[PDB]
Amino acid sequence: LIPTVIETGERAYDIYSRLLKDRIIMLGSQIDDNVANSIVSQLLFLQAQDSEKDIYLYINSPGGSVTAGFAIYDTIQHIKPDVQTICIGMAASMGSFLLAAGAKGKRFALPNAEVMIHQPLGGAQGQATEIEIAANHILKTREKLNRILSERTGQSIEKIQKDTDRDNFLTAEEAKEYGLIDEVMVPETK
Amino acid sequence: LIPTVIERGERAYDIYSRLLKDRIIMLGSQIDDNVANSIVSQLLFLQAQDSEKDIYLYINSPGGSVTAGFAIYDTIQHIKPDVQTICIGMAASMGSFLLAAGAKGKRFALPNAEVMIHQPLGGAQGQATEIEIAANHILKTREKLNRILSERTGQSIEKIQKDTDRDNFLTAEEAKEYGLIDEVMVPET
Amino acid sequence: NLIPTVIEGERAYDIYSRLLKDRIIMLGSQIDDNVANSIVSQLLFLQAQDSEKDIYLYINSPGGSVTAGFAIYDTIQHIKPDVQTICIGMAASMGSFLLAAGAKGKRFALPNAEVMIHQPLGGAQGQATEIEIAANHILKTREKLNRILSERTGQSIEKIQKDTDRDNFLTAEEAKEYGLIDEVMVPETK
Amino acid sequence: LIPTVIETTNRGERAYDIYSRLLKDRIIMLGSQIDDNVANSIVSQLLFLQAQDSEKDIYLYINSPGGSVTAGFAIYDTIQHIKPDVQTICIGMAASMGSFLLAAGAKGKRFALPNAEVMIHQPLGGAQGQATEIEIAANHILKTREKLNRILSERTGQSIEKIQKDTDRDNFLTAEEAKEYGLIDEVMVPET
Amino acid sequence: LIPTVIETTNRGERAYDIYSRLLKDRIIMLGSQIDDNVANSIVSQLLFLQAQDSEKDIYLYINSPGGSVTAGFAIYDTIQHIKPDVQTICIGMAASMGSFLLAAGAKGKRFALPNAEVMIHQPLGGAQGQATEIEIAANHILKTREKLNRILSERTGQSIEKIQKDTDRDNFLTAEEAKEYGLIDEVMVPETK
Amino acid sequence: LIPTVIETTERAYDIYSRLLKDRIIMLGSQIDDNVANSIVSQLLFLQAQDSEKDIYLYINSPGGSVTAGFAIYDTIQHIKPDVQTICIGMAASMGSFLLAAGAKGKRFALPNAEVMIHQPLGGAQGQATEIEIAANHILKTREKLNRILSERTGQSIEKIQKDTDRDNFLTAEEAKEYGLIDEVMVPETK
Amino acid sequence: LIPTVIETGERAYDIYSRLLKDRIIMLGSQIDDNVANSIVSQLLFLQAQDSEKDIYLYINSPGGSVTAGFAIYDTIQHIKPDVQTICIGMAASMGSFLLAAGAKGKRFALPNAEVMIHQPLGGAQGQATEIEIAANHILKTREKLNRILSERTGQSIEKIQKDTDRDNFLTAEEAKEYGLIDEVMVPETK
Amino acid sequence: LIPTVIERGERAYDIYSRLLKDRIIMLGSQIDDNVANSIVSQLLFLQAQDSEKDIYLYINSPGGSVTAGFAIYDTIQHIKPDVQTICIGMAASMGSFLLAAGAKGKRFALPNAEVMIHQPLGGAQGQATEIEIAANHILKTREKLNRILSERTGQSIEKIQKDTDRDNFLTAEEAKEYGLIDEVMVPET
Amino acid sequence: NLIPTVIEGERAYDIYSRLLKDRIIMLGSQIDDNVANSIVSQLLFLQAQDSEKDIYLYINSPGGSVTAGFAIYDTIQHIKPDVQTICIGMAASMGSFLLAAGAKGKRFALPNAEVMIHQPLGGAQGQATEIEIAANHILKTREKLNRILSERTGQSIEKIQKDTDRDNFLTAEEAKEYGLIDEVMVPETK
Ligand SMILES: CCOC[C@H]1CC2=C(CN1Cc1cccc(F)c1)C(=O)N(Cc1ccc(Cl)cc1)C1=NCCN12
Ligand SMILES: CCOC[C@H]1CC2=C(CN1Cc1cccc(F)c1)C(=O)N(Cc1ccc(Cl)cc1)C1=NCCN12
Ligand SMILES: CCOC[C@H]1CC2=C(CN1Cc1cccc(F)c1)C(=O)N(Cc1ccc(Cl)cc1)C1=NCCN12
Ligand SMILES: CCOC[C@H]1CC2=C(CN1Cc1cccc(F)c1)C(=O)N(Cc1ccc(Cl)cc1)C1=NCCN12
Ligand SMILES: CCOC[C@H]1CC2=C(CN1Cc1cccc(F)c1)C(=O)N(Cc1ccc(Cl)cc1)C1=NCCN12
Ligand SMILES: CCOC[C@H]1CC2=C(CN1Cc1cccc(F)c1)C(=O)N(Cc1ccc(Cl)cc1)C1=NCCN12
Ligand SMILES: CCOC[C@H]1CC2=C(CN1Cc1cccc(F)c1)C(=O)N(Cc1ccc(Cl)cc1)C1=NCCN12
Ligand SMILES: CCOC[C@H]1CC2=C(CN1Cc1cccc(F)c1)C(=O)N(Cc1ccc(Cl)cc1)C1=NCCN12
Repeated sequence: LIPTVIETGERAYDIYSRLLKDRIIMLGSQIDDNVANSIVSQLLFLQAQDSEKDIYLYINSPGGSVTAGFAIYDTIQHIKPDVQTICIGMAASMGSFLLAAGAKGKRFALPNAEVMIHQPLGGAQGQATEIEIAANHILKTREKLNRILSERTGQSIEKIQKDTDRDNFLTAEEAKEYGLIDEVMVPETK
Repeated sequence: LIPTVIERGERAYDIYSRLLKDRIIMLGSQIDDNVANSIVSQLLFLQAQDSEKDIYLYINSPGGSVTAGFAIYDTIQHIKPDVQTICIGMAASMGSFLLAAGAKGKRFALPNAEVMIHQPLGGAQGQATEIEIAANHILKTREKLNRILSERTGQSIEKIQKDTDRDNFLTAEEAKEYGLIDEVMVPET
Repeated sequence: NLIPTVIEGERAYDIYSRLLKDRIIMLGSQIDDNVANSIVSQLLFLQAQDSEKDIYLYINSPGGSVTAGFAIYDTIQHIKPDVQTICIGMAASMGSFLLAAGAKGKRFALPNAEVMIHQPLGGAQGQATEIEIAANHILKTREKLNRILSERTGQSIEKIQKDTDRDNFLTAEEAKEYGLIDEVMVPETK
Repeated sequence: LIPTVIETTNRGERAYDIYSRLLKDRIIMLGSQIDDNVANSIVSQLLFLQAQDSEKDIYLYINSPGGSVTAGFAIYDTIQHIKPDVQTICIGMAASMGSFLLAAGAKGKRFALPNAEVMIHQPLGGAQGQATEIEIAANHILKTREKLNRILSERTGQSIEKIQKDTDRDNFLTAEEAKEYGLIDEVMVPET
Repeated sequence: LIPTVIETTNRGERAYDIYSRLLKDRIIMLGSQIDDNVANSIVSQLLFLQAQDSEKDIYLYINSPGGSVTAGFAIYDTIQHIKPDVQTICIGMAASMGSFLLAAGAKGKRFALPNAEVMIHQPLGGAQGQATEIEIAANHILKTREKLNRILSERTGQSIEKIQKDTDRDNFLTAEEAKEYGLIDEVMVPETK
Repeated sequence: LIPTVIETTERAYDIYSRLLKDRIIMLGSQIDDNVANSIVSQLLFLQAQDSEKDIYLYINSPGGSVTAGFAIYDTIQHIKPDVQTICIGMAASMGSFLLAAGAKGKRFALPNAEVMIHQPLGGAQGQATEIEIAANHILKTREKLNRILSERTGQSIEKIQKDTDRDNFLTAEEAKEYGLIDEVMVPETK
Repeated sequence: LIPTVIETGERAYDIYSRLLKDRIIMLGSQIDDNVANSIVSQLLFLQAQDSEKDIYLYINSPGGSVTAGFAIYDTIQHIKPDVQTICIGMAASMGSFLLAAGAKGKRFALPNAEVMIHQPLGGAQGQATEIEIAANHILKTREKLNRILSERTGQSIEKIQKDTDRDNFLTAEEAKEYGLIDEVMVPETK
Repeated sequence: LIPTVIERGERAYDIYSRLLKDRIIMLGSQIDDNVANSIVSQLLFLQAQDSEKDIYLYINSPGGSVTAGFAIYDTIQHIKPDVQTICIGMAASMGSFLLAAGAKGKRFALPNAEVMIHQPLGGAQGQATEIEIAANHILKTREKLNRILSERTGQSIEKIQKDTDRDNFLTAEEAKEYGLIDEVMVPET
Repeated sequence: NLIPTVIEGERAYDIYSRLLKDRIIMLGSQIDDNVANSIVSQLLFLQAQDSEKDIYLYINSPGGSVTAGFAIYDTIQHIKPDVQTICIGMAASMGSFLLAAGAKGKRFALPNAEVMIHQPLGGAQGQATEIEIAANHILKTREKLNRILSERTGQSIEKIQKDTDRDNFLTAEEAKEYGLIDEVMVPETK
């Protein structure tokens, strides 16, 4: 149950609204349209409060809708502030795509976090012409995902295509070697 | 239930076994593997009884599996006897494909029978590459069906593709003009 | 149901197979492809036994599939023997259509039988153009039915269209006055 | 469930199920809810028995809660059409269209066992849709009741007015009461 | 849960739910399937914003698969009725009445993010019952498509014949393709990010 | 889902409570008893605040219960203020009945709005006399609705009966021509 | 419905028992244990009637259980008679594996028949040790299937592994080029 | 329902927000992503309030998702304050993994609390190669968990593997001897 | 349920929160982890308010999870304040165990309350060794419960084992005679 937080009671908020106060956005669920619209609004709200201060996007999500993921992706690239990303626990599907889309040099993963990449999933039923339409669409969607992943990791599109043909699980250090993140966040002091 | 008929001498058969004794095969249900396997067996059995007498295929079917329909189609083309076809009631999907596959000049429809043609149906769920494999296969299947329909009707492949893009209902008279059947069977005496 | 068995020589038959020996065919259920295919076969079998003796079609049926009914209809008109019809209990939908398809002068109903006429039922779900295709098809079907009903009853096509717009229940006497049957079969005893 | 009876005959061992054995003695069992399948089978048996002998009586055993009105009329009209007298007897219970067919037997040959029950009521139905569709259904079911009440009046001797009151609600009658009403001619007293 | 935003100002701390904060900047979120409830809320928001200021632009964010055609026309007719220009932007996806409403924004102020997708198609429906009932439903859904195609032709500049052919089946367009087609006026590009 | 509006000069309202402050009532759902009871209460509250200022009824509804619709209709006719009506999106069944019940000259429709008229729907299960009771009640209700519709539109009762036998869809312009509305509201400026 | 066949009635059998009389076995369903046990018994019965006469195995099946398929495979290889195979309509999964296991030179397909090859499918749920057990088992099963397929087609195991990684659909002529069958059965005369 | 507590001055909190005011975090349910995200946020919020005061993590949980458990585990190791842990009632699966992850010398269990350890669970359905990918991943995950448990308890990897092969129930006293906790909290005054 | 609200100064609280102000905790439902965690928190909160004043635990509960009950049990024995217990209505399973866990001399029941004791319930489905593990665990659990019950009632462990073999219903007076409570709380009025 979402706990209520008391600052210094004096002032009270739910935990996630208190995070937003520090310019932290929680992407901690499956990505559907509602989740994306919320995150888009939060990003635009933070830019309006300060168009130069970094924003922090916490990712612990199995992914979800590709179009919903691109709503968030395009909003990240449109705003002025750097958006840092960190994988907490797990990032798969569009979750890991967004992790890789954080400001260059500010993409992180905790030491035991897991990153998964794969090709998109879909579906089609009906006449042959309708199956062809869905196939052409999902294949075009895969090409768009692979091109951007190639641009943000430094790997070739051919390697991205090969490495996502099947479910591919990466450790935090492996995600750094791959170019999906920049640093494995080490503990501060203790 | 399936009635029993007596008769020549006093013999009792179920009505459909009696039909087979006159070299008539009833394709009167949705086409699945079990239906196709039975019809293939009946066709081969009739050819073994007499390799020169015509065979008669009665079609009142909404169609079904494409591969099951081709099992029947290939057996018709393989055996020596002519296989006559007649649409009674309705012939759709592979049912109308098999109606058009009868012996040239021996494909019929009763006056108020209906013929429907359309493109094949299918599905696909999974990774983008699995969707592509499923789409490529169903498109090849549609192309295979359309080529034969072009040969059997005399229409161009372009017209077959356009006319099967959506559900197309044809009257018996329209089916003859289209080339799916040769004659509308008219009431005798 | 528990269909009783009758014994006669040396022949035991279920009650319905015994009927066929007298050239009587029972149309006593909803009309589907299975029922139509069996009745078409029975009609052809009876003609092969004797191409001149009348056949008798008993009808106690709510109707059913239009194409299944036409399989029977066309087989009736194709074969040489006269096919008499009689409504027992109720004839609705394609059941009353087939009742009216008997050899003229040999269509009957029992005094308390009911006949119902009405327009065909159908459905359509999908794109606008798919709905239009299904509508044009079921309208063409209704015209085909009304055309034939007009020929076999003597009513104008416009009258048939009007009387079948809604469910229309007819007594045996009214079915005769309407032209659906030729005579109400009355008891020749008390 | 249904036992088989075997009898040494002229042409050798012959086997019947108990219900087919009853039919060989011109006994027809109406012992279930009346649907189209039950009515069509009973219509076929009545015509078969008349073809075997057009003057010998037929015996219709009734233990049924009733059912479809049109199915019941298929049996009713077949009874009135054939030449042989059709006797009726209620065993256990005859309700709805069951008691209608019980009263439809040959005059003087309508019976009920001493503890059998007879029930009469008005027809049941349903209707869902536009107002004009409900009107069509209401007119039809009301016509059906008038038809049923008229024949019941002819079969029992009671006026149409009394039939309307006595069938407005479920009305249970004893065997003696049924005889009294005219639905049956005599209550069958124990054979010796 | 819809998060709450705190605005530290020259007087202190103010709290709104995130969407009420969007409305304060004259931004309306069309981010779900379009049913009657969604349309009635958006119609109310458009009328409220015009009452607050009849000349400031309004911004309609669209990430929606579409839905009811009559619900979408409630929104369309309110956009055209009010005085302020209504800008539209496709975020993520605009399909069915979603892409129709995207094309209905003020001319020159219809946008899409670079990776957003636009889909156009013909309306969907159903019908079950008597033949004359099927005919009525078919006539109605076909008239609705003529209406949609007529307005879509006016908003895009394409002919009604081309729109009919291009919506016969599901048609997916990229942002640039939506601009070339005339459904949007500009692909909103990132300034250096 | 329902947004809250912040209005300068310290009040926060849900959007529908804000509409009521402008004497606007939203009939935007299927009409059941709860919907009617709330709308009746709103109408009485607005009259108590001001007995001469117009009230505005927004209609985007598929209709619903006839008695619930008449609860709204009778309250409209009872109160002193004029009740203007406008069809936005769609008005069918009791929805279109209430649209035509607005103050004469103040019944509107947006240009692309749809109006649907039809006869009432119902059901009946049981004894023959019970179905007769249900049928008599539905026909009475139809007459009532038709008679009022005739008075509100100027069309004869015979034409209303014919035009509502089946589902009848009308454009905004067709609704004006029929007399169900007075004006097609055209664009401010535009 | 399985029809009854009358020879010269005189003698009557169901259609499939009449086929068996000609040493024809129908593999026309999904392969489960019951189907395999039946076919094993039929093969042994035919060998007992004549240990030198060819046997004919008709295949129109989507496949099924791998162990059930190997029951049939091993019985084919154990008996003395040649077992001819023919793809009728479709053969996939173990169906196509059995098609390829027919006597060399007597493996056929009708011209429009389809052959599909793929890797085996399975499942596992539970502790990590149990998932490992199922994985090792299904991988071993794939190696056994690929080795035999390599022996009966002439292709290398590496090529079989590559070509079955995904669903692979072959035409009759393609199946012959691949080595899964020997001849495409052409029509005899007409 | 969650009770409301009053109190110092007159202040009202729900009982769990009152716990957080004393730097106590309740891990009292099955561990899914939503639970982990909330606990990660509470840990970071407490560190922002005071980076030197201990934090107290109450555990009464059957466990749940392994990745969600590691989200909590990594946040505990990342922040500066010591995070104390105590098992109340029961700690199983990732719940017992997190109990063992507390600050050295500050991992507790009430006397009648239960600790269970076992290997991770999962599933897999599809082609042989998909089953292999799923098995390889869950085996790597089990190896990752076992390595940390070895470091946190002092037991060898061999013993951890044997002791988690099947469901293993431990008493509080047994959990201390095993090295999963440091002390059994005994009743005071 | 509709929990009423009481008002008092200036404080409005639901009836259960008002109870806590008097150091009364309500254990009035089946015992699950959620209920246990809340009661543990309440106990610690009350001790933090005053480590010397008695706490009062009302019990009207069918029991539930054994581990959840022990969370409460151990918290009761850990804190300094005495915890009084009283059975209201019924205390069964872990509910009667916790009733017996109150401070000696301060365990009560209302005159017509019922107490039930019995052995724990559990399950086990799978391999022989898995069933043995679950059996040994639930037997160890029963010994732990019987050991403590023996200490707090004064009965031998063997007597407890015998009396809990089956469901055992006790009156308030019998619960006192058994040692589960210390006194039957009688009315100090009429
Ligand atoms: C309808 C066309 O217009 C689009 C434009 C309008 C607009 C934007 C950004 N849009 C582009 C866009 C949209 C979605 C994602 C994205 F990456 C860019 C914006 O960022 N703000 C400032 C703000 C936002 C949220 C709050 Cl809560 C407070 C302040 C703004 N204020 C008035 C209009 N407007
Ligand atoms: C590898 C198997 O290829 C076998 C070939 C063998 C064969 C055929 C035809 N098969 C080819 C085939 C198969 C399917 C469809 C098709 F178009 C051609 C055949 O027709 N008969 C005669 C017969 C059949 C059924 C009965 Cl009931 C009685 C007699 C026959 N008797 C022994 C072997 N054999
Ligand atoms: C596919 C070509 O079909 C032509 C023709 C073949 C045929 C017919 C009738 N077909 C036309 C037809 C079909 C359906 C309905 C209809 F109104 C007319 C027929 O009636 N008989 C006699 C018979 C039939 C059933 C039995 Cl049980 C016993 C004897 C017959 N014997 C060999 C071929 N043949
Ligand atoms: C289609 C219109 O005409 C039907 C008519 C013809 C006929 C009758 C009586 N039908 C009238 C009828 C039908 C239904 C109910 C009813 F009350 C009367 C009949 O009774 N038999 C003798 C018989 C019947 C069943 C067997 Cl099992 C054996 C012998 C007969 N044999 C050939 C034609 N025919
Ligand atoms: C019933 C017939 O008339 C309706 C008319 C009346 C009206 C309108 C506009 N309606 C037309 C309309 C309706 C729906 C959509 C559309 F495109 C135009 C309006 O915009 N306002 C101002 C306002 C609105 C919302 C808020 Cl929250 C605050 C202020 C207003 N105030 C009193 C009446 N009225
Ligand atoms: C239990 C161990 O023994 C096995 C052996 C016994 C046996 C066989 C073959 N088994 C080997 C086997 C079994 C399954 C498949 C397979 F490839 C080989 C056999 O083929 N026949 C002849 C026969 C068979 C079926 C009929 Cl219907 C009539 C005659 C036989 N007769 C007695 C024992 N026996
Ligand atoms: C790419 C994002 O990496 C962000 C980094 C930023 C950050 C952290 C820690 N993140 C790393 C991280 C994330 C998840 C777990 C974990 F172990 C460490 C932080 O702890 N605080 C203080 C704070 C937090 C919650 C509240 Cl309620 C109030 C204050 C903070 N304030 C602004 C940015 N920021
Ligand atoms: C993980 C280490 O746990 C040790 C200790 C921490 C602690 C306790 C009790 N723990 C032990 C414990 C836990 C569960 C049950 C139990 F019987 C004893 C405590 O009682 N209080 C005071 C308090 C609590 C709740 C509120 Cl609402 C207000 C005040 C406290 N304040 C800071 C740390 N701490």
